Amino acid sequence: MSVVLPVAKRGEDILKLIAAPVSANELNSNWLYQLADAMHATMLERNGVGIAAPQVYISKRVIIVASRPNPRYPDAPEMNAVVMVNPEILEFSSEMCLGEEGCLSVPDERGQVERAEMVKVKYLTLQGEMVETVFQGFPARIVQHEVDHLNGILFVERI
Amino acid sequence: SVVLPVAKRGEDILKLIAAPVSANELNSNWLYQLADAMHATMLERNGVGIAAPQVYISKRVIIVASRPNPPDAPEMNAVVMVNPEILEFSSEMCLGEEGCLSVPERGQVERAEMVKVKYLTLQGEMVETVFQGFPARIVQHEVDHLNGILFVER
Amino acid sequence: MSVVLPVAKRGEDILKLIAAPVSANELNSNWLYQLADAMHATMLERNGVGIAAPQVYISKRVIIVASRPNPRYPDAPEMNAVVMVNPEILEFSSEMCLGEEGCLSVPDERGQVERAEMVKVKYLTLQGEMVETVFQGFPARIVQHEVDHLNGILFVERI
Amino acid sequence: MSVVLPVAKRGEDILKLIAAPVSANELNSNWLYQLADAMHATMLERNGVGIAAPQVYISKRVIIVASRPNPRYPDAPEMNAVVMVNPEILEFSSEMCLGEEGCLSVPDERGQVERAEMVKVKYLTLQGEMVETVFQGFPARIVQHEVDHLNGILFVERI
Ligand SMILES: [Zn+2]
Ligand SMILES: [Zn+2]
Ligand SMILES: [Zn+2]
Repeated sequence: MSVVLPVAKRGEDILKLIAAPVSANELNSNWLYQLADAMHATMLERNGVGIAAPQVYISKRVIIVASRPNPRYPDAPEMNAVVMVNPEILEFSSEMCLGEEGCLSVPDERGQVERAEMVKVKYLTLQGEMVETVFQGFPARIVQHEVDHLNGILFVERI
Repeated sequence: SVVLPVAKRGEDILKLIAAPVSANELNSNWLYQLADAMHATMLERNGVGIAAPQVYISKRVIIVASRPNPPDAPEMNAVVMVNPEILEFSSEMCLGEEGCLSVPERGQVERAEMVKVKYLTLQGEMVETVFQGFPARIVQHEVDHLNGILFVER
Repeated sequence: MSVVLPVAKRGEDILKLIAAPVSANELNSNWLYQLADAMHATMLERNGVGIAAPQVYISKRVIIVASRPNPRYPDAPEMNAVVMVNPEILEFSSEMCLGEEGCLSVPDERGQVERAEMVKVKYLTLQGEMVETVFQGFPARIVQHEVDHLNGILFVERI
Repeated sequence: MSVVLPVAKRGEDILKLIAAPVSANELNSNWLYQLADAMHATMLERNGVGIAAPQVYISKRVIIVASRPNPRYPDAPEMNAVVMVNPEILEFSSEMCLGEEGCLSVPDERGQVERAEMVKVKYLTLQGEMVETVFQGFPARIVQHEVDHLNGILFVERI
């Protein structure tokens, strides 16, 4: 009972959908905790700094932001990993930043992507509490990347 | 137990080829939980079957659960199938009314009266089982869900 | 433009008082705006996530709540800073969270405090408009910590 | 711009504190001019001849000495109000005098109080220049009164 989930690859239509919002019934359910645990375990196995439910064939509005320094991003901040339910980006900075991005859904193809340096973001926790919070720099970039998956968008469509 | 949201005709999730449940997923609490939620979702909605894509999960899991409902269908023990594969359809055909939780509009469908299906239990054991009649129509209905086919298209 | 004020320390008896309410005539006064400006610059210059008037020798019910990742609090969530005049917590949740805390007034001693996970607060803006806001998590800890300062309580008294 | 600060009253603990010295950062700051201006407006609203920051819930070493003839003090000299930052009394005359005193912080209790008739005093101006001046008589009495306030002493304790 510890699971790493298959990841969908660019080409497969599931990555182009608009994921459905998580419902009230799902909040604070073993179902949702287990979904989240699996996504989490999937992200770690691979070395990812975020992941989105659509990438593991779950067409639902859940993401994880989980920046940490590794060989790929030695400047990456430490943060406690944050599972966002039904996240909305409330505001983008007009101030831009150029970032190095890869995705598990776009294998052997990375690149440079322009992102807002700051985002203000509303989400629900896994227990179901309304939360609003602002991200800066690389975690902001991670939030824009995984929200993009939720609206059917891969990072290569922003280059 | 959780009652999950259900996708309606029009929604593109329902038109996909669902991905196979992989080996590491077999006998995982991820999977038991996925199935548990599909089951509660089905019972609460008076469905006689359900498929993972109906609840936003593009994985090859179906439940087949014929019983008299508000319909008058024969009662079976519900059976959960992982990566079901129909190895034989009969040429003999039955025609019946079909509804669908994703098509809230009824219609008449030509279905094989007999199917023989191979599947994995939640644990991961291969089972081959033959169905006749209305349970056989449920099997064919839900496998259509896994291949992006809604019952109106027949 | 702005000013970094001296800050009182554990043992100094100003920290032990009940701060006086800001009166009606002080509302929307340049006095008050200037007090708030000085308090805010003081907090930022010292990597504070909150501040209370009594810390800067002003025995008045004014606090700033400004959660932010910084060297004193590396994993703290970021909010827009909010200045509260006569804050009043009308509702503490029964749900308690436990976190590490520090005050600019209690140097080299951090510690573990039990705080309500949710608080609902009614306060007056600097202009004098009444507002009600619910806070969760670490921002709800800063709110409870700063109001504690306004009633003569340091966080060390709450282990 | 016009503000009258509330005044603390005998029995409230702000008035028992030793006020903290005003810091180098505060000198020649709009913070400090505004503080001084609100103390000045508060003294005048009541016809007072001096005032001390602690009376307006500000535990800081600022006083105003502002003698002017009155129904209460006819024959009290004319002087430009003088704002004193971090004042210290360097010398008291042994030459005692007995004056009538009252205090906004001590309502319906006035009385007769023994003061040194001459005081030599150093202070900083609001721009932060070191000054050293001598007061005789009633202005000398006002300085001793407001300095007492800085060291947590009300005139009735001198009886
Ligand atoms: Zn991605
Ligand atoms: Zn159906
Ligand atoms: Zn006095």
